[PDB]
Amino acid sequence: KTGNGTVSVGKKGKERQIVHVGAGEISDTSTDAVNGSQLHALATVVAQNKADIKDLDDEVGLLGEEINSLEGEIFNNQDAIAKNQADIKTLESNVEEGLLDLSGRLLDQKADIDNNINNIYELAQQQDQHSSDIKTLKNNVEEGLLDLSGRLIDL
Amino acid sequence: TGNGTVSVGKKGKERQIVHVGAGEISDTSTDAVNGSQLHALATVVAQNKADIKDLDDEVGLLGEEINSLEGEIFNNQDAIAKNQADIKTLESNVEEGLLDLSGRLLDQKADIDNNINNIYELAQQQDQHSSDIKTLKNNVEEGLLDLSGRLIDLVPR
Amino acid sequence: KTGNGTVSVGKKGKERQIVHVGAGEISDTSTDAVNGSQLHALATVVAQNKADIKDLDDEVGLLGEEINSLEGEIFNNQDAIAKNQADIKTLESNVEEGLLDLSGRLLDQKADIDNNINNIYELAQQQDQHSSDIKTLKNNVEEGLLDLSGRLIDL
Ligand SMILES: [Cl-]
Ligand SMILES: [Cl-]
Ligand SMILES: [Cl-]
Ligand SMILES: [Cl-]
Ligand SMILES: [Zn+2]
Ligand SMILES: [Zn+2]
Repeated sequence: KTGNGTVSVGKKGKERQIVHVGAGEISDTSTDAVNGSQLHALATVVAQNKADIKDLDDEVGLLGEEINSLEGEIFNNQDAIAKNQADIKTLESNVEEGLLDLSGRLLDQKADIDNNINNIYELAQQQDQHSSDIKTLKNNVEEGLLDLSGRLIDL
Repeated sequence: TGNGTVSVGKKGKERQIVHVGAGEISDTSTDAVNGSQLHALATVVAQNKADIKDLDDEVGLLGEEINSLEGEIFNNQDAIAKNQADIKTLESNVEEGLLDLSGRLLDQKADIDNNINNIYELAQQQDQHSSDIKTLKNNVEEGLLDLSGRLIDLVPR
Repeated sequence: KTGNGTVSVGKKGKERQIVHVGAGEISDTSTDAVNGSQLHALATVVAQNKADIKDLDDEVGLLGEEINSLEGEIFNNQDAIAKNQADIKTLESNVEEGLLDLSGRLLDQKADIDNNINNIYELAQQQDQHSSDIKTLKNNVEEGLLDLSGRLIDL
């Protein structure tokens, strides 16, 4: 067997195929030759591993895009929340201011209701002193007129 | 075995080529290769296959995590919309409750100010009645006194 | 060499390389020997698949971290949303309590104003009667005085 470290089936630039080769053992100790059908079988797996890596890559890109979409929506939630927070605060201000000035107009109106009840009391006093001054006057015109009348009939 | 090919057998009676030393594995190698070299590669391809299947599972779990998040985000959207709507409902209840009270409070404003025009009309009509009583009692005293003074009739000196 | 199931190019421990082997047919029926550049081409693809699987594992690991950080924004939004739910119900009750209290004040002012109307009316009726009593008393003492002197010039 030619060449003493090597068995040659041609020369550089004039290579030969080796044909009618039985398939060899495929193991970590095999020193059998390998034929093309054995490389083909392996290449079929590799192709399938490659097609599968491509499908996973497409999947992983879309997952990443969905995560970014979800992030966009979390941030719209945040804005909406801040806006509700702000509208609560302005609605807080508008409640007490409005009730504050409803309460100021209640106190002004009680002040003049209290003044009106005072005047009604005072008017009611001097209205009863009048009902007496008018009946003591009425009695003393009667007494007086008929005392004078009495000194007329004395004649 | 011409000068295109070399044959170790025939169809149906192929032969294994045995005691083959490992050949150079490079992009110009014209060496035969042996079965432990193909074995070495096939082990890597097995490992890659196994690793793709682990990776697939992780991708599957990630997808389930993402849909969990989506579900919570949707719950946040709902509650936010319920808050948004309670706030408008409260804002419209507060406008109608203040305006109804400010309306009853200004119908009182007006009816009280009419009571003050009436207390002023009573107070100075009552102040004429006081001076009418005085000038009435004065003219009574003055009119009886001058009748009594018409005793001049009966005057035994 | 030939041992009828095998062709030998060496022996155990003194195996030889076959050289100047032209590329065999790669196909599922092929009985061509394969050479080193044919296995090298395939291993190149296996290396790329291995590189791709690692990159993808790294990408999938960053998305897992991304997802985790978003979880934390979601639970913060839930805190904020809950705070807002409380503040709104707290504000609802303050608004109800505040406008109920102001309503009480307005009814007790309405009470003392229609009493003021009842009393201002009563005063006016008692006051227009005084206008009655003062004018009749006037022309009743006018009538009394002028008949006493009507009779006292009868002398
Ligand atoms: Cl959210
Ligand atoms: Cl692979
Ligand atoms: Cl909210
Ligand atoms: Cl009043
Ligand atoms: Zn990508
Ligand atoms: Zn064998």
